[PDB]
Amino acid sequence: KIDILDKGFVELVDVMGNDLSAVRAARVSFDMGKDEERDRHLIEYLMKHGHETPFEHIVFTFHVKAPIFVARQWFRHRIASYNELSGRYSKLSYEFYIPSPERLEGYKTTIPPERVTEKISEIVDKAYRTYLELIESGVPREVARIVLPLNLYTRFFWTVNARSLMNFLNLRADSHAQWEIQQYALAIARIFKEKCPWTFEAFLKYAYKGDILKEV
Amino acid sequence: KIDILDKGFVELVDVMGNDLSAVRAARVSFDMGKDEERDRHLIEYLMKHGHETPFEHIVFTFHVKAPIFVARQWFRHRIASYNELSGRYSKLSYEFYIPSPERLEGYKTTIPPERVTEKISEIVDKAYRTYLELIESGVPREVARIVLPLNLYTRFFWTVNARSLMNFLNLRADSHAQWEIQQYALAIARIFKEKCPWTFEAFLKYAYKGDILKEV
Amino acid sequence: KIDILDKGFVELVDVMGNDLSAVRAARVSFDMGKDEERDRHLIEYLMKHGHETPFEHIVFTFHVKAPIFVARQWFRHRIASYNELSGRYSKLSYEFYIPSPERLEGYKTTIPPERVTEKISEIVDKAYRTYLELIESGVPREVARIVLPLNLYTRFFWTVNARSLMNFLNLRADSHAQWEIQQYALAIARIFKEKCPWTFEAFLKYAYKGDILKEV
Amino acid sequence: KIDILDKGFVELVDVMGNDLSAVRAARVSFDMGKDEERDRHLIEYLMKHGHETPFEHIVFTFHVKAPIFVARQWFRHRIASYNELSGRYSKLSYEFYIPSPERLEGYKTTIPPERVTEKISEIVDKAYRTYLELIESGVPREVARIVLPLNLYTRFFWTVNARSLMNFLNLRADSHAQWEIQQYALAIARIFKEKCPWTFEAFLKYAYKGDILKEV
Ligand SMILES: Cc1cc2nc3c(=O)[nH]c(=O)nc-3n(C[C@H](O)[C@H](O)[C@H](O)COP(=O)(O)OP(=O)(O)OC[C@H]3O[C@@H](n4cnc5c(N)ncnc54)[C@H](O)[C@@H]3O)c2cc1C
Ligand SMILES: Cc1cc2nc3c(=O)[nH]c(=O)nc-3n(C[C@H](O)[C@H](O)[C@H](O)COP(=O)(O)OP(=O)(O)OC[C@H]3O[C@@H](n4cnc5c(N)ncnc54)[C@H](O)[C@@H]3O)c2cc1C
Ligand SMILES: Cc1cc2nc3c(=O)[nH]c(=O)nc-3n(C[C@H](O)[C@H](O)[C@H](O)COP(=O)(O)OP(=O)(O)OC[C@H]3O[C@@H](n4cnc5c(N)ncnc54)[C@H](O)[C@@H]3O)c2cc1C
Ligand SMILES: Cc1cc2nc3c(=O)[nH]c(=O)nc-3n(C[C@H](O)[C@H](O)[C@H](O)COP(=O)(O)OP(=O)(O)OC[C@H]3O[C@@H](n4cnc5c(N)ncnc54)[C@H](O)[C@@H]3O)c2cc1C
Ligand SMILES: Cc1cc2nc3c(=O)[nH]c(=O)nc-3n(C[C@H](O)[C@H](O)[C@H](O)CO)c2cc1C
Ligand SMILES: Cc1cc2nc3c(=O)[nH]c(=O)nc-3n(C[C@H](O)[C@H](O)[C@H](O)CO)c2cc1C
Ligand SMILES: Cc1cc2nc3c(=O)[nH]c(=O)nc-3n(C[C@H](O)[C@H](O)[C@H](O)CO)c2cc1C
Ligand SMILES: Cc1cc2nc3c(=O)[nH]c(=O)nc-3n(C[C@H](O)[C@H](O)[C@H](O)CO)c2cc1C
Ligand SMILES: O=c1ccn([C@H]2C[C@H](O)[C@@H](COS(=O)(=O)O)O2)c(=O)[nH]1
Ligand SMILES: O=c1ccn([C@H]2C[C@H](O)[C@@H](COS(=O)(=O)O)O2)c(=O)[nH]1
Ligand SMILES: O=c1ccn([C@H]2C[C@H](O)[C@@H](COS(=O)(=O)O)O2)c(=O)[nH]1
Ligand SMILES: O=c1ccn([C@H]2C[C@H](O)[C@@H](COS(=O)(=O)O)O2)c(=O)[nH]1
Repeated sequence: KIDILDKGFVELVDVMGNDLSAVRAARVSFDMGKDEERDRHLIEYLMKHGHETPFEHIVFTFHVKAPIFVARQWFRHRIASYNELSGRYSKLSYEFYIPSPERLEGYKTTIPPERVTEKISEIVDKAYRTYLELIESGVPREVARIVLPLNLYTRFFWTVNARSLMNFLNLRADSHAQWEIQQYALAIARIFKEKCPWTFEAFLKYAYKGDILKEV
Repeated sequence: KIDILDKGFVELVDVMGNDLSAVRAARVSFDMGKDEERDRHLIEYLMKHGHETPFEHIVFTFHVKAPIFVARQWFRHRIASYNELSGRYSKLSYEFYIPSPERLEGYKTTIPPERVTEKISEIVDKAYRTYLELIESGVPREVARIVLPLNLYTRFFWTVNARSLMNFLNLRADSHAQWEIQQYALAIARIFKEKCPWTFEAFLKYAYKGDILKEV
Repeated sequence: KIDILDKGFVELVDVMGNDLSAVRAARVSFDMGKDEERDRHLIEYLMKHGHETPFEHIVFTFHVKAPIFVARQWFRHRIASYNELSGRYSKLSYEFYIPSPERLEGYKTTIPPERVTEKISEIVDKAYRTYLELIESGVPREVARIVLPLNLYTRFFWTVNARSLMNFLNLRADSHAQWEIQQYALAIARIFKEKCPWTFEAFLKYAYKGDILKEV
Repeated sequence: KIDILDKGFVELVDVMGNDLSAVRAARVSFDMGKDEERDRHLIEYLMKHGHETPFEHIVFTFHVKAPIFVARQWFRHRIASYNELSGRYSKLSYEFYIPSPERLEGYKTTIPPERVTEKISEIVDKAYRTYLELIESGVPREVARIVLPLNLYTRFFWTVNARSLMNFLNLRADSHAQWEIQQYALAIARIFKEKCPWTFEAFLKYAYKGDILKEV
């Protein structure tokens, strides 16, 4: 479990396989016996020559807590499975992403960073109070919730194979992606590296297209 | 172009094929010649016996304007293509879905429907004014936008084949789906029926799983 | 490992999760604690009301040995991952599916079933001898192999989630599917039932569309 | 319609959109008005920076006649739609790919190229005669067909968007792909270039990974 932003997290729930799962699929192997030099070279060969289907046989399930504006970017990754909390069927919790003053580093703002912080807190507080007043007046939850801002936290389970995960890292562990999702992608990368060190290193060396994971 | 909700729309931008596209794919036909009785029966046979791959050769592109809370449900349909306006790269417009008083029919509310309406307007107005104040103070748009509520309108192009479209109609043209997306699904159905009448009628008769399209 | 046909097999290589994986994803649960009555009812509710995305969080990897004509049907299942032996990069083994005389039960043939059996053996033997003569004359393997018949055995790893697996069972564990792939689908079903008994029983009761698994 | 190999073909059956379809989707444009300089630069920007989702809004349907060994490679492309002739439900035609003597250029063979050619013809003739004898004895077609070699011609309709098509060209219009499928990929490229010249040129310049289309 890795903490992200002020109240977010990424947690690994389950994993199928490891580096050897890709090697075994690539060879269609009967062997369930590790030979680092040979297996590692095959992983590098596959990665450097674009043969990534074998990495689809490694699968992760994560539990993620993130603001809706981050989730909407994340859920654009179609080659994966999602299940998310419903604001139709339950009351949504009072939890919002409030950027730290540091979030505005490099931006000259005509009001102080601390005042930006508090103005965001103020509007989310008003919006949640309206949500609650609507709920408490008998407005159905599926309608009441529409006044809640995009920095509201949500949670989801994400099941994804290592190939689609690498695509996600190319796009999201990268400076062009929004900073907030970058932070999530760094945590995803860290877990991927822990479970699949040979694949991760080969990925970085041969296939990774982004500009942050080689710098951290 | 069909108007939906207070400010939304669905518009057909382009289409490839028609009922005969499915028949020709099913037969792997060299013929590019219509025989209603024969072609229509083949469509019904395919539909009633679950052989839906031939309908994937009919493709639509729609332009949709809908609130974000509707779009987030819609974008869960992974077997399709989407491109959506960015709140990272442009200023988002002042346009929100405000439910009509009629939206609360059947719900006894402890405040009048008209007061629910105005309370929703009030909070979206405050949130947008905060968004603008943040933008105008030099806060990057990608951060400023997080205070905007889920009833903010967005727009997207949606490219989808008739098989995935039929899945969308099963799930969204149905009473269990949120009323707001139901309204969009009715418009999608109407366009589908216009362009593919034989497939649509066969769908309704043999494969449609929902409970509204047989009643309208 | 389950033997299929004369020389085929299905073997489970790895699995992620079990019945509880779907329940936990459906609830977006922090709990990693089994409550049969409650969890089983949720599985049945999901299955009977068409909410099958939670079953995507259960994943299998199988190693399959089957004739090419069976593999070509199987590989039409796009929502899954495959890696297969290459006849471009290695010599293919002398192993063919020869139907038993029993395979023709119900068919009056103008030559005896045993003679059908031997005529199939004879032609595959001639084709393989030609393949070998071409290989041994320096014809590249990728070209030599084109003379080999469709009953040649191949092997592949198949990674598939429980939702796509259930689709596969609907279509292939069914009398309309070719008998030879039916036999494979029965083995897949047996493994699925072993690992996911609650999901399998709910599937049979509420969602399974075929006509053999309720009869065996 | 483009002839391929000795008896194969690729034919465009239908297309949705053109270069402007991608531009319009990328901008979520209301405009249905061409501005070459501006639209072409946007296409290049998208292509060079990996933003390829807009090209998914361009869709093709092809009719392809190819040998089974080519089709089995082609059908590995999961992000597309296929419908193919059935050897379960109809008699398969006597049509086989026979390599020309030129196919063996660069390979020293211990029998003459012309003799390789005739040995392939001989075995396919024997296999087809066996197929026919089995059919004519009352063996079901789905069983009789298993003796037919992989160079048997088949036909299919293929519906694919420009993004998946570009992936197909990266992998198949390339020297590592089997020569026979390369020839098909060259024809696909030619049609793609005809219908989408700006996208094709941008693809070649910025995203194409193979080593033949820049040389022809
Ligand atoms: C910096 C940045 C800015 C962005 N800006 C915008 C924006 O302004 N508007 C917007 O709408 N989106 C935007 N996106 C989202 C982007 O367009 C993709 O939806 C997202 O990056 C997921 O990428 P993907 O399609 O590769 O992932 P997945 O959907 O997981 O697809 C994985 C791979 O499968 C293939 N694939 C899956 N489905 C299909 C298909 N139907 N056809 C062809 N290939 C398929 C592709 O090879 C793809 O790479 C942005 C993303 C980034 C990183
Ligand atoms: C009434 C209702 C309530 C809902 N409540 C919730 C909720 O509380 N939480 C929540 O997160 N979502 C919820 N959803 C969304 C739902 O779980 C699906 O994401 C959505 O309905 C799209 O369905 P789909 O997967 O069939 O569509 P698509 O993603 O377009 O898939 C089309 C078909 O392709 C197949 N498919 C595609 N990808 C895969 C894959 N990876 N594995 C296996 N098969 C695949 C399936 O056969 C699927 O039917 C709800 C939907 C409805 C209609
Ligand atoms: C009895 C029988 C006879 C058959 N005869 C023929 C034949 O004569 N010719 C022939 O070519 N094939 C034939 N097939 C194969 C059949 O057309 C399908 O390719 C196969 O059954 C796989 O089904 P699927 O598409 O549901 O599986 P998958 O490809 O695994 O798809 C799973 C689900 O995802 C969705 N999905 C995936 N991709 C797409 C997409 N691109 N668009 C929309 N939805 C998508 C659908 O909801 C689908 O049900 C036959 C199959 C059977 C069982
Ligand atoms: C030279 C060469 C040699 C080959 N040798 C072999 C071999 O020996 N054995 C063998 O079995 N195959 C072999 N193949 C086939 C290869 O492994 C792929 O199946 C094929 O090239 C299609 O590529 P694709 O997966 O990118 O295409 P598609 O299946 O069309 O996928 C398009 C894109 O969508 C994404 N995608 C789709 N589905 C998934 C998923 N489930 N998970 C993650 N991402 C997904 C990926 O981004 C992918 O690039 C070979 C191919 C080539 C070109
Ligand atoms: C997806 C995939 C693609 C492959 N592509 C090639 C290839 O282009 N050339 C090759 O000689 N072997 C290929 N192989 C076989 C094998 O991995 C490789 O030849 C050697 O193992 C490298 O040591 C491939 C295997 C797989 C699973
Ligand atoms: C996807 C698909 C599935 C088919 N399934 C069957 C089948 O189960 N049985 C059959 O006799 N013909 C099948 N056919 C062939 C054909 O459509 C059908 O036999 C007749 O055309 C019905 O008039 C199929 C064709 C396609 C494209
Ligand atoms: C994919 C999915 C779909 C759901 N659909 C519904 C629904 O249509 N109605 C509902 O009341 N709850 C729905 N729920 C919530 C929940 O599973 C259900 O209300 C109760 O748990 C049943 O006991 C859904 C949950 C998921 C994960
Ligand atoms: C899929 C997609 C990705 C985009 N990515 C970026 C980006 O990384 N940076 C950016 O400034 N604009 C991006 N844009 C917006 C726009 O195309 C671009 O800023 C200008 O139009 C370039 O002239 C993107 C648009 C789309 C549809
Ligand atoms: O960095 C980005 C920018 C946009 N998008 C997608 C997500 C959503 O469907 C749409 C608008 O996203 S927004 O730009 O973050 O508002 O485009 C992303 O997925 N990532
Ligand atoms: O009717 C529904 C309910 C939920 N969902 C999906 C959309 C979103 O990813 C998540 C939460 O949606 S919400 O319930 O409308 O808040 O679940 C849907 O797609 N449709
Ligand atoms: O039962 C069937 C019949 C056909 N097919 C697909 C497989 C192949 O791509 C094509 C022809 O298959 S054959 O009918 O077994 O020759 O259609 C299947 O996938 N299953
Ligand atoms: O060039 C290649 C080599 C292999 N394959 C796939 C196709 C088939 O499912 C399997 C074996 O193909 S074969 O090598 O052409 O026999 O791997 C390809 O798709 N392309």
